[PDB]
Amino acid sequence: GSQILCVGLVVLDVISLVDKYPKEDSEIRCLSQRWQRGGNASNSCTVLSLLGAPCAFMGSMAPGHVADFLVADFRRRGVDVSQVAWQSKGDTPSSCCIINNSNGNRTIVLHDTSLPDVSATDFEKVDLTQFKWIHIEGRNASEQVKMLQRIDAHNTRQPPEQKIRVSVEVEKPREELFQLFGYGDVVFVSKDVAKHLGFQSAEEALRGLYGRVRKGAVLVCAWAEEGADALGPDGKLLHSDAFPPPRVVDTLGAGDTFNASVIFSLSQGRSVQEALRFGCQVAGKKCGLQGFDGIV
Amino acid sequence: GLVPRGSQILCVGLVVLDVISLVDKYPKEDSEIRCLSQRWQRGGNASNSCTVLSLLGAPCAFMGSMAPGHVADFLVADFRRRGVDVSQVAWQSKGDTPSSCCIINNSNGNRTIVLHDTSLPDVSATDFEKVDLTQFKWIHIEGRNASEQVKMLQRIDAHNTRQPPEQKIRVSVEVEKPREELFQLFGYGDVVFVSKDVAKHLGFQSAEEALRGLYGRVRKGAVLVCAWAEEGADALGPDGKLLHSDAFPPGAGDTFNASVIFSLSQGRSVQEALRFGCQVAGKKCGLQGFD
Ligand SMILES: CCc1nn(-c2ccccc2)c2cc(N3C[C@H]4CNC[C@H]4C3)ccc12
Repeated sequence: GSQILCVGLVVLDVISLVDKYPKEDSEIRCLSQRWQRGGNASNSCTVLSLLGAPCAFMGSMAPGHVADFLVADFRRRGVDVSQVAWQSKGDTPSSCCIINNSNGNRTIVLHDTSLPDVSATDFEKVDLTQFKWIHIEGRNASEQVKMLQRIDAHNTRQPPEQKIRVSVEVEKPREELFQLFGYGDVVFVSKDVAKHLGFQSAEEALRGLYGRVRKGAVLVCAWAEEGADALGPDGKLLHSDAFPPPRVVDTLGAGDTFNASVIFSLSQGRSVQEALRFGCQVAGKKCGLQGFDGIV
Repeated sequence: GLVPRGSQILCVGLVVLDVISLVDKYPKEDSEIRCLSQRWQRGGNASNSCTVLSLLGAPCAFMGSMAPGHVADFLVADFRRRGVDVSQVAWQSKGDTPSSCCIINNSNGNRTIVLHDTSLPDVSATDFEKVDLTQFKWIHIEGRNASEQVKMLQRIDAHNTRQPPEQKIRVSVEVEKPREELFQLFGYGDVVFVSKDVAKHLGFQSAEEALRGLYGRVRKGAVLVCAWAEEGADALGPDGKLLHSDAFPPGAGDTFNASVIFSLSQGRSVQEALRFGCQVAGKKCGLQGFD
């Protein structure tokens, strides 16, 4: 098993770069424009790829010129798309992204297109033998849990040296998702989810939510410019300072870059401290750049 | 393919891709939200007029700048969806094909606009030097880069000099932005459209004010035209008689300019053209798109 698989969304991001966020009802002129292959699982694949780890994306896509663009980009990055759950109903999602060039704040107006999510069925049709690691962007709970149990099963029939590592991201404050909290060896929970659950810091969210996780799991929580924290089975809290760049110019997919990096690091044998640290280092570098290119 | 001589109406100006999102409420900086709906539309003045002229049944051509890429590809396919001849486009090796982003608030109607970047070079007098003119009966110019467009109008003038009256090319000019550089364009064209927004900025409070105030700026023999929303539209020619037409309540300005051009190009009178202009732009306003 040599590849890392990420399961979630792909999206066409239509980006405008402005030097100040527009006031309601006003009209600004943008500095520059570009398109980008977005979506969480999609972004992660880009980062894993640029870091040298063979990987594969799996999510829904409607055939057309949009998809043509996205696939071209995938392949230009060496991301295996063979596992894509093609469709006929709905369109491929897109979004308008305003990025504030004076602090890299990014505002996203998303357009979901009814596109049916990957289902337990779809996943059942996948050859788990190719994959050292599988990461799942929490969207359709019920059905995703099903996929998770399938991987455990497969694991219960393997040497502890041939099991598939599983990470899970609960990014949205949404009750259906808290079941995911859940499975996997590594669980990512967003700052946004932690506040909405009443918590006002990472160590606090970490102490509050550790109870929900599979025995032996590592819970991970990033907190933007305050760094990231983690907490595992020994009860010892781990921390890493951020690596802010001098000028923050674009934070679109900062958290995806963080997630990808921590996975990469852990999948390469490194410790949780080290992975946490590396997570912060790559995310920091991305935020000082437009897009993904220059991080390596 | 073969365009028959003196058969087409040419429009020179901007094309742009508008991404249009309808939202519950204006988003706060650094949020992520779901729009109610989202739409990609071809926009720009010369671009919209072409669409209108096609639907009216005129052969017509667009001339503007684009850059190779997926935005142009959409723009080009949409141009063709509407029967527009796209073969005089000025392709550019530098810059971005214009793209604009518009947010419309469902619970208040307000429009927030992120306007396109400035990187793409406009069409130049030398770009335009390369065009063979015998194809066009009428040419219409969206005022943008004025000093360069004046050369283009001088070229058409030269062309016309050596031609029978019945193979002269009619010329119309459109000044929609309050930008001083544009006002020199008033001096060119058989027909000059001025927008309400420009008249007001010059301090005129009505079409009739605008027409009387600015007619001294047009070449001898020209007709000056100004549409004023629900107040209808006026026109003033060489004889000094103000012509008028009321609105017909149900890109309307573009639907209006294009409709007037069509009617005059079909040989109707200015009065009949104001009227026609008013009917169509009425119909457009109670419609979604140009369909
Ligand atoms: C620890 C990883 C990381 N560093 N920086 C980081 C970036 C710049 C300076 C310092 C740290 C982040 C910023 C993020 N975002 C999410 C929000 C959406 N836009 C504004 C917020 C920033 C997310 C993760 C990280």
